[PDB]
Amino acid sequence: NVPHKSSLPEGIRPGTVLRIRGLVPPNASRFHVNLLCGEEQGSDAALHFNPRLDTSEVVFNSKEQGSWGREERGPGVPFQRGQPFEVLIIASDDGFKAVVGDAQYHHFRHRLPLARVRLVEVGGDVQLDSVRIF
Repeated sequence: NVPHKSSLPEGIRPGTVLRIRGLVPPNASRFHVNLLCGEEQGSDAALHFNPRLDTSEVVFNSKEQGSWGREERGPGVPFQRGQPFEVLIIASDDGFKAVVGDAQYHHFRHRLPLARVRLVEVGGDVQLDSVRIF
């Protein structure tokens, strides 16, 4: 329904956890979690995490200067229509580790420097219960 967009006054440092709890709606096609490097339209994306129910895949990518990078795909799709979910996106010096439910899902190594991130957005077909930056 209502998407999330918030600024990060301390950015994302190693040891920062983004926790997203919500529910994939019955009619979901896809939704996204972005870690962006600016407020402006078309800012670079250090992380684009994109569960796609319509095409049965979870895509990870980065975006620089308006261009999407190399797509990575996670193993299987740990999201289903109508079902609650919990995602941790955990930053370290080496990359982002996505935890879905009770299982480590995918390790997305940094393409852009982590220190560039200063916005998080969550949107698309998703009902959010809570978005927290720890």
